[PDB]
Amino acid sequence: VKESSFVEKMKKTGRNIIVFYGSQTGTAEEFANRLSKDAHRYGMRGMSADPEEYDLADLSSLPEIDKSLVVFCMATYGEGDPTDNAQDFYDWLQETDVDLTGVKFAVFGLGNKTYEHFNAMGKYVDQRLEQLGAQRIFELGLGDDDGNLEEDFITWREQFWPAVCEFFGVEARQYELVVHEDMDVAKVYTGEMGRLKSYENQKPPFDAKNPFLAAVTANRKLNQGTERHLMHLELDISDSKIRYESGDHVAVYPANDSALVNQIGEILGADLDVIMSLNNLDEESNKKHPFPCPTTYRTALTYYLDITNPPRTNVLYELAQYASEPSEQEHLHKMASSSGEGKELYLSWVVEARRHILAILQDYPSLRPPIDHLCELLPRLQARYYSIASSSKVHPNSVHICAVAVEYEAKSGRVNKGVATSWLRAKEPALVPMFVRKSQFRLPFKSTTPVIMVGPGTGIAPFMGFIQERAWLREQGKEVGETLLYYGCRRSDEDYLYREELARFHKDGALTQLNVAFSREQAHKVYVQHLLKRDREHLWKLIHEGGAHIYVCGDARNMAKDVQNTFYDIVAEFGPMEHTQAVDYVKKLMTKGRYSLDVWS
Ligand SMILES: Cc1cc2nc3c(=O)[nH]c(=O)nc-3n(C[C@H](O)[C@H](O)[C@H](O)COP(=O)(O)OP(=O)(O)OC[C@H]3O[C@@H](n4cnc5c(N)ncnc54)[C@H](O)[C@@H]3O)c2cc1C
Ligand SMILES: Cc1cc2nc3c(=O)[nH]c(=O)nc-3n(C[C@H](O)[C@H](O)[C@H](O)COP(=O)(O)O)c2cc1C
Repeated sequence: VKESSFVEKMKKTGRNIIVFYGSQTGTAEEFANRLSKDAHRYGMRGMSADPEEYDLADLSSLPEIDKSLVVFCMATYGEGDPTDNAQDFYDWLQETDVDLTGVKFAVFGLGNKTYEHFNAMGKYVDQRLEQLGAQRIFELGLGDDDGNLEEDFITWREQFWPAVCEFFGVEARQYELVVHEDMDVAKVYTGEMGRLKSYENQKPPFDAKNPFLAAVTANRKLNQGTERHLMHLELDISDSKIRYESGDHVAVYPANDSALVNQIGEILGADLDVIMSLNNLDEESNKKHPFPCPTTYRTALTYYLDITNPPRTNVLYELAQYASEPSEQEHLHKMASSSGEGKELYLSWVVEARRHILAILQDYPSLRPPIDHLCELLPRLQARYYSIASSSKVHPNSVHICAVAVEYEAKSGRVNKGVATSWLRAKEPALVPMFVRKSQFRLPFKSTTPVIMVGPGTGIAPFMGFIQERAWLREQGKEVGETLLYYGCRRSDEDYLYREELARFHKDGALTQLNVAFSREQAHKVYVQHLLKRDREHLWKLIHEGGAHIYVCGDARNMAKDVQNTFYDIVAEFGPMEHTQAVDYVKKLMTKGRYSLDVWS
């Protein structure tokens, strides 16, 4: 059920600039919001909208508004596909014939070079609209998350507005605090995501808005060493009605470290246990609150807000008014610079030093902002995803998670800890709000199809699922093909994940070949690519004659692309080909669903 034409919403609300956002983990939204807040005191007036709830065909009616401009802040996910919320826009856009002549636009893509289809989504919207007759007002920004998406945006945004002012010639808070002294507690959100008492009155089906509360059945340390901590949790989804398959992902809604929460209240001299509400007061908007209200400051900072990731430019700039010392006040105002020492200090003192909000406050004694303004500026705490480590056919009422607990010492001088991983780490077998989202990472249909799994480190997660299901089919008497696991870890006795289980699978015929590279047991580093190169001739027979499927799960920055280069080589060698010939052959494998990835950062 979608909303009424945004064109009418604009005409009725006196706005001319509308900014849609294709976002998954809320970054494109954070930008869309900042951009539509720029116009407000730059001559014009805009609004950020979710394309998933509007009919984008109404773009043709956009030019009915004088000086109209539409901006798209799109993120690309997977294999250059759109984000969930931008899916319907994508497909409409893809095969529509609506003449958008008169429509003015500007697009900002959010991507990451470590992936192949860099800003594939952004580039599409940009090229497409123009083909439909619309005119580009400003060049397509191509932000890169590998470097610094924040600085790419600050830069584009810096040239965008001046361009919008020339063409159009104009030449030129967001929330209210309502403390609720008198109010029943059963009307206060205690950190569910959907409706009130949803974590209590649990009703299927469960999803992003209505996450199920699975209780931790098991939580064991897979880690045999001590240097790191790798864990294995078994979540119970007994009567959730939830359906999952090997290769699917499971999101989890974490809770900020309470200790960090109480300190923010302390240093800021704020009472956290204050039932309150931040009403968006532009009375005519469907975005009434920044996060579920009414609720306390404590509940907000703990389940709804992001208090760990380094702050972005806009929040540092707004809090600058709260610095009593001019010296510090100016540093906050300068970190917003797209160049110069202000830009230098941001990347060093914040991004690189991994200074979260609390740190900034401790390292800048002047900063004593109001907690309500802080809760407005702070981005929302997102859910972390984990490749399911079990098979629905052997564990239908349980979702297994394999994860390495993040924790390191930052240049800020403080020990930072992973939000979800610390959380999950402490979950003594204790509910966990989760949901499940389908992927394309799947085993082949014909059990006879051989599979080559390359998963070093925690990238073995989805493979425990594939292996359980692969052995299960063998119990059914079905004819299973070769199942090869190319795993990798540091030292045999430090972090060999599922050593015992894998061994059991190998001898039971389930796991055809258990190939493990121990990168630190010798002087030279042995990696899974070396084992791949070692078995090149056989690998080629499977890939070339058996129609084998390859699955590379894990690190996206290095491992994934290194493994690709090896397959390019194996191909270029066993079927006489020049380099370039082999790369197209391999990419053609990805086209037919023969080479599947499940990488991250
Ligand atoms: C599709 C998908 C599947 C995933 N599957 C798995 C999985 O199976 N197993 C698994 O463990 N993870 C997996 N992840 C990663 C997982 O979602 C989380 O990123 C991870 O669990 C850490 O989250 P966190 O909340 O603990 O840490 P956060 O609080 O989010 O902190 C993480 C951030 O800290 C920074 N960082 C980390 N170490 C350092 C350092 N030493 N120096 C500087 N900066 C640093 C980086 O910004 C990193 O993203 C997956 C991600 C995706 C997209
Ligand atoms: C699983 C995953 C897949 C991604 N796939 C791509 C991709 O195909 N191409 C690209 O340019 N960026 C890709 N990215 C990067 C995101 O687009 C980038 O982080 C962006 O800032 C996300 O914005 P959001 O927070 O609005 O989703 C991917 C990120 C993840 C985690």
